[PDB]
Amino acid sequence: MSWNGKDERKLSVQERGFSLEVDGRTVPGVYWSPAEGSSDRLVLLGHGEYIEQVAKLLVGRGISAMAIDGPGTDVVGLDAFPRMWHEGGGTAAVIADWAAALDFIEAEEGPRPTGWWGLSMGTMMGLPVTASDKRIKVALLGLMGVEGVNGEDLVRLAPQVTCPVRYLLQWDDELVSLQSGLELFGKLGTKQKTLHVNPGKHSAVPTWEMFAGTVDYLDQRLK
Amino acid sequence: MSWNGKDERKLSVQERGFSLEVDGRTVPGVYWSPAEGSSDRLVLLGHGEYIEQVAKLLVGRGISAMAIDGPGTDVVGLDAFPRMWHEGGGTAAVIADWAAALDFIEAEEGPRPTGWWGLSMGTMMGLPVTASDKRIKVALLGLMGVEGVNGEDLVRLAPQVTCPVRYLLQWDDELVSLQSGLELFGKLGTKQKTLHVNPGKHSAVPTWEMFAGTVDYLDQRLK
Ligand SMILES: [Zn+2]
Ligand SMILES: [Zn+2]
Ligand SMILES: [Zn+2]
Ligand SMILES: [Zn+2]
Ligand SMILES: [Zn+2]
Ligand SMILES: [Zn+2]
Repeated sequence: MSWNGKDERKLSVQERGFSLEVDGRTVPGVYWSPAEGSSDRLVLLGHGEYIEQVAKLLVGRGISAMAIDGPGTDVVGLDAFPRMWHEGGGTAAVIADWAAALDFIEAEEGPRPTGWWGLSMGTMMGLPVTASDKRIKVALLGLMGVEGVNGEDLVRLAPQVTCPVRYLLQWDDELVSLQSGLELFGKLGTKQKTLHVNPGKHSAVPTWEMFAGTVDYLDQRLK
Repeated sequence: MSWNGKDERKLSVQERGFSLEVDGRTVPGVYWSPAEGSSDRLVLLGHGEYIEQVAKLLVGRGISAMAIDGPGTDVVGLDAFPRMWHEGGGTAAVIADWAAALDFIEAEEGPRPTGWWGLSMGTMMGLPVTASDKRIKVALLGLMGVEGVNGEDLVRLAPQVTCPVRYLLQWDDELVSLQSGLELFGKLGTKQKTLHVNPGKHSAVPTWEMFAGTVDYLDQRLK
């Protein structure tokens, strides 16, 4: 667990690389925070570019963001993805890696109210992370269903997600059928869950939904 | 077509009754507007109490509201409702009555950018009205599907709804199955449609969704 690295102080958004060694694996990460001076909240960003865009907007609201790379045109739509996921340690390794990353950030920066943001592979990772780590106080999830590569893990752990959730689906998602996505949303344990569905393909979440929408939701709900 | 009636000037929200004679029927209405002094937008409120609550919030944003009574524990869940609807002239009469009501308000108050708000019977009426009257620039609809008493009319006219739409459904709605609701949302012609689904029964739309959510949506989208 150590920093490096690394980026500047002016624009207003600082960026610092870090790296972890967990259960045999080397796990690269990035931390985004305000240039000056302090930030009282944190969001973990799961992905498989839009994550840097979301991180910039969050920092603008006083919210730091952190991302590690996972077992990764969406990566989840590639024929080789299943083997990529299994060779990366699957859901167990993801849980472990994210727990170690958050431990590191809390030691270095102070424990803060923490949320999750992540779609597609970001939900393959985020739904198990939020189920497993009760430091996650709110989650934005989406673009994922029960026929995913770790569908069994998601079905098993969905009932253990007990914090507030906003879930996004795409009506015409060519990678995740609407019914498979509905089924996973249904299995989420929390009563404080809302589902937003928009027309279009997997990559076509409306930008006002992906950006303003998710950022306002986390800003309001993360306390 | 004539006013009466009638309510006051202070609180900040004025209320004026009116009455219409349309195709043989007598149609009662209400108009809500700011006490002082002018209002540049209008929303039509369809229902089968929450409508007065929504009207108050809209007026607070500078938006007038108007409601007429339709062919009406939700009325749509009563065994006698189908006969009530047919005896009231069904969808044709609803279209006619709403067109005449809006004509009246535009003559008396000036034509303004106009939206629709209405759930359940408010969507049985609102989806055909919005399809038929292109003065409707945005619609909030919900709690209704293709197995409704006028399901055939809704399926037929949904493709002709071409303005922006936010649609609400309740996951555990005992009057409208989630699949029947999904099916109707799918048939809406507009590409600028979004579906919000929340847990719970027919009467249990979260208040932040029903009030702040719908009011912010109309305020932003009605131009
Ligand atoms: Zn990346
Ligand atoms: Zn695609
Ligand atoms: Zn949304
Ligand atoms: Zn009434
Ligand atoms: Zn009920
Ligand atoms: Zn909503």
